[PDB]
Amino acid sequence: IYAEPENFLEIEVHNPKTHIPNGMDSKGMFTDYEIICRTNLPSFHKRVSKVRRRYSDFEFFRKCLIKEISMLNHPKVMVPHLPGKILLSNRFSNEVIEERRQGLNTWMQSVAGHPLLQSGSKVLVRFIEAEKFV
Repeated sequence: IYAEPENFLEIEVHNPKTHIPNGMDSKGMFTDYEIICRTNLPSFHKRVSKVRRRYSDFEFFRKCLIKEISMLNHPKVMVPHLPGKILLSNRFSNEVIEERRQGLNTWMQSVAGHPLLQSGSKVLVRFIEAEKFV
């Protein structure tokens, strides 16, 4: 049992999976991604967290993050926009899920790697740790 003297946070978005909600027909068909994170920062409640999130979850999370940022008196810090909305069709194709995944991975590492967010953002911890975000 050795604790890393330095604070750290490693995060990745991968392992995409497409689901059939009622298991019978395409109604509500959707793709979610797994966010895996390892950290020792005082804001977090466990070392390793593994959760799954939908793109709209990320979209919802971004609104929350941006608003929280404003309430913590940091009117000059900015959150990069997410990869982007996509047309229903190709939306479930391989190449599309892959590019969006890479986009989400990059976006997440950038957001979670920000000093101010790591120490003061409650929303960031919740997005990374809760079973369901909503």
